[PDB]
Amino acid sequence: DAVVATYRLRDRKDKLEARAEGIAVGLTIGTWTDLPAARKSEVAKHCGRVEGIRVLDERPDGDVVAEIDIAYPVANLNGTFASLLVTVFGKLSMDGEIRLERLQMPDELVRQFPGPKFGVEGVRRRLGAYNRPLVMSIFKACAGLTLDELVEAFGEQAEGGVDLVKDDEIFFTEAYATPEDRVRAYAAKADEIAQRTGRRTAYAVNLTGPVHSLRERARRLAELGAGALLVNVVAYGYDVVADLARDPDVDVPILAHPAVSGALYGSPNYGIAADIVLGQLMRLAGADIGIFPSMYGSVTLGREATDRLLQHLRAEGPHKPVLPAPSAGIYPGLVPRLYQDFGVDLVLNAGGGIHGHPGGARMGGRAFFDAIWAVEHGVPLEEAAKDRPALRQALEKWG
Amino acid sequence: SPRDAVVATYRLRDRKDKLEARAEGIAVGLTIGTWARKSEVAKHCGRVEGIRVLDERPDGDVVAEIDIAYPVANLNGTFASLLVTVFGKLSMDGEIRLERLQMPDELVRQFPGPKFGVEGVRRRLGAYNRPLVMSIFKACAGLTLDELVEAFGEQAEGGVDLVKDDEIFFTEAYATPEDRVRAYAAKADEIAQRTGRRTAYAVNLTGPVHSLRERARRLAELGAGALLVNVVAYGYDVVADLARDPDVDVPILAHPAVSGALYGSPNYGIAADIVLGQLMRLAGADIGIFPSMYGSVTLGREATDRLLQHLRAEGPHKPVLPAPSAGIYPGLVPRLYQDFGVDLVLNAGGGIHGHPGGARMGGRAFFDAIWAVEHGVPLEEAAKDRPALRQALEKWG
Ligand SMILES: [Ca+2]
Ligand SMILES: [Ca+2]
Ligand SMILES: [Ca+2]
Ligand SMILES: [Ca+2]
Ligand SMILES: [Cl-]
Repeated sequence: DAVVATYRLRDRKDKLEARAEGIAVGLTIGTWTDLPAARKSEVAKHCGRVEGIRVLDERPDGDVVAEIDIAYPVANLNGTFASLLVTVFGKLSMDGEIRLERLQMPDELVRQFPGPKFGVEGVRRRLGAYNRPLVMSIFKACAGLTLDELVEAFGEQAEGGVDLVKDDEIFFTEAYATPEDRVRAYAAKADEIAQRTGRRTAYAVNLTGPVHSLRERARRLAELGAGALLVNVVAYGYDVVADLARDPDVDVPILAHPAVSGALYGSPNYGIAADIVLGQLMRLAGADIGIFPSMYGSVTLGREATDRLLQHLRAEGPHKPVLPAPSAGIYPGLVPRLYQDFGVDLVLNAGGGIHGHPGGARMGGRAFFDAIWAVEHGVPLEEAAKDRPALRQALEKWG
Repeated sequence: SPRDAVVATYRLRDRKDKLEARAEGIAVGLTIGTWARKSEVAKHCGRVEGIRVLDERPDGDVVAEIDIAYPVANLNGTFASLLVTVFGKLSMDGEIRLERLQMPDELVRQFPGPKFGVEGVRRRLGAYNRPLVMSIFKACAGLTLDELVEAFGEQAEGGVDLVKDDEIFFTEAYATPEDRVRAYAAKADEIAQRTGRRTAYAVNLTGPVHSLRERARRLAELGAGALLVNVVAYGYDVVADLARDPDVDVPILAHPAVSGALYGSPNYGIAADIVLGQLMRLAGADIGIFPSMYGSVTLGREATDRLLQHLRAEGPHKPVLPAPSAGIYPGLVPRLYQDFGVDLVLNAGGGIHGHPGGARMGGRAFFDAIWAVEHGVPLEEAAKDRPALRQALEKWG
């Protein structure tokens, strides 16, 4: 009947027991009150409890690193990320060297959050893409460009057959092309291009502006034919995103971008674990596709967090599963490894992989489809690339 | 700091010879992405405005600061555009920390700022020329409305300016926020004919985002003295809408909950003065709660001085009242006067409820300490005719 949080913290050994008891009482009932007999027993049900204390290491300076588990009765929450976060890591987040490592959430509480509107199966159905990883391209340049220039850049990507093209997450200025004008325009270009490719390439548009008009804008963008909404979830807040995922009129998948999240998880000894920030919380908030740093870029999340992250996105539960879109180091040569890591339920999140291709974005996209083909037919890339110049060039530049 | 750009300073670790390349790539990559149309788009391109080496490692690494200028033209007036730009993708690039933002007035004015500020809060409460005294509920979840009314009464009987919900008070099963405000307002008026002061009530503002503004208005109209807001948990833009709304005609009290997850580490995240100072004033906090220098864990001297400066520096927006927390007891009041001057909220939890004579005397002991300071009489001397202050000195010194 409670959320059980696990914290990693540094302190002195003989303080651990009192510090844990103070947390369990102070962050639930606050303190015991001079009430009559019946009232105490009733109030007791709102009180937290210490579930476990585990010393991980003893330092020569006398400090210990320990894990503490605290149970917070669900009856004190109100079904929002605010209530959850302020309770489990609100004031506690400031208490020196301490980090939230795990949240075990009871079914009753999980079900008060919306979860993905579409999930894996609904994204596939919307885009008509089955039995293969999806391919996504990212705009190399946005700010400063005219709508016409933007359209051409969209066309180049779509001519490579990609399933999805996303705005760069930094695209905020509406001086040259408003989000609504971009959705309309890229729709038409996509229609033209599908006549050669056989696929209408979808557009993930950055969801931006003031909170109070965000849900109405999300609705308009859906109505205008957006393929997905790109949302900087952590910048806006999880509850903000939750309302979007819950609203039936926001009839479009959410593409969760991790911007700002590293400020929470980057440190090994402070903050909140990356699998919670980018995994657990994202699925609850309603991301249909989740972008997170891959194990193949310069800076990873590390093995352990990355596995826990994926399991958060995929674990059997009351909400739909989320498509992982791991970022950085994504090239056609990595495709077979990516099949092994994630299976077919995967978004190939390409950026430099598309635009860095010697033959242009068009070729950059074809390359990924060539590797997808090779895998599906048990053909080695190097072998497949004998008949496919796109893959050939991609194998040349990046291995 | 350029008139046309926000300049962010980052502390980071990298190879020495890599700094220029990394800085240049940031400047371009986070503004235009990549390259006679040039001079047109050049207006949106960022630039490197400083590279400073702080410490050389034997592993060939350096700790350094880099300053990047981000054209204001690329932003849209929201915290989301600001944060995602200066520390979105960048926040995940290993050991790097956002240390400073120098923002032009043209950008600052895109944000609401405090509706009341220091001067507005004093006029609303009618409390001038002295620190304000604020008490926090010691227990909330699971008590009944009547038990909660009695609790509020005890704190108000001490004559305090302000009583705030505990920031963890979410459950509405026993007493709704609407119900508490109605009942506490009625209690405060009963007590004011004995204390001569109508103790205001800062209520925890809670619930889904889509109905928060409507609720803020209702609570203001019902007579809340202020709204307690877990700003970091909800998001700064959520809170900016509150500060901009004329019908949310009550002060905002910013609680720092969740903030430590951003600033706690020395080598990652965002500096505490930015999170709890610079950003709070822009978002519209009238009173800002942050860890004092007198509890177990502080922000450190330097951060604290920077934070207080963000709250007070003359600029487009009104100044914010500081409410330093932890270790706040009557015995500390002279020191707090020296550090903060009279524009200060004395933010007591344990200092009030932990008093030997209960909540009434706890608050009374704080006004005793204020009297002693105002008159240049040492607390030890003032306690001779002031039992509430005497008992506080006995317990905490
Ligand atoms: Ca649902
Ligand atoms: Ca990007
Ligand atoms: Ca204003
Ligand atoms: Ca509190
Ligand atoms: Cl650290």
